[PDB]
Amino acid sequence: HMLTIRLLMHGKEVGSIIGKKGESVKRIREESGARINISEGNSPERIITLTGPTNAIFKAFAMIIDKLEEDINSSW
DNA sequence: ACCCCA
Repeated sequence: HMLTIRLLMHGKEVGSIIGKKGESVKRIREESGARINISEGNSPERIITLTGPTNAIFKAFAMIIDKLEEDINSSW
């Protein structure tokens, strides 16, 4: 029933997930219940690790993709 | 674009 899932993301996408002052990722952690770790520093690729029961992981993933979708094509 | 918490 508990898993660890790792997402490989570009830095621009991590900016969208984390949000201003971390307000987005703090919301995703609190609402999903997943433990969510994001690798540090402005590297071209970043790793997001989701841990928890599979329903916590699924909700965190849904939130993350919904945030990326809202922010698609938003910076150039 | 957003940079969290460890």
